[PDB]
Amino acid sequence: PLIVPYNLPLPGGVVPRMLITILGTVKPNANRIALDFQRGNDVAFHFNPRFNENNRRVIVCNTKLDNNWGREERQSVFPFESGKPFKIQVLVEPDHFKVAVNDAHLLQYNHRVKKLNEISKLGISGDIDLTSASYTMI
Ligand SMILES: CC(=O)N(c1cccc(C(=O)O)c1)[C@@H]1O[C@H](CO)[C@@H](O[C@@H]2O[C@H](CO)[C@H](O)[C@H](O)[C@H]2O)[C@H](O)[C@H]1O
Repeated sequence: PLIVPYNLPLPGGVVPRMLITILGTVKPNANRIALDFQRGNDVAFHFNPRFNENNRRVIVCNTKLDNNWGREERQSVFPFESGKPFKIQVLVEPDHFKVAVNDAHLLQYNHRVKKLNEISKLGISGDIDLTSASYTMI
């Protein structure tokens, strides 16, 4: 297994057709999960399942530029479950990140950070046991 928070280098940055696969298990009584695709200090794509935001489960997605969070994009489909194993697949497409969880399409996130070559690492954090994190080309 992998220590969380975990950094996955993305050598040479992201490109369309790159597929990131993450396997893990949500801890009991989880509060949050986060994926942070980073361009230096900036967060090109933040994907943040929140298990209890005012008694609602929601995924928040956003971008952080110069330490400022932008406009949140929120999705109430919520495919994660405390205590249970999951698979996240993030496919880089030309104009968005496309995310599927447990083989079902979840959401798309339009590229705000357009220098995809410079998005050179992925941080994986939160209330999970992390089994594996890797990438391939499709
Ligand atoms: C205005 C306000 O209180 N918040 C906010 C900030 C930026 C964008 C929106 C929006 O589009 O509705 C709202 C809240 O600001 C906090 C602090 O930045 C947010 O929490 C942060 O959210 C980012 C992702 O956006 C990230 O997960 C941070 O880790 C987290 O602290 C909160 O969600 C906003 O409601």
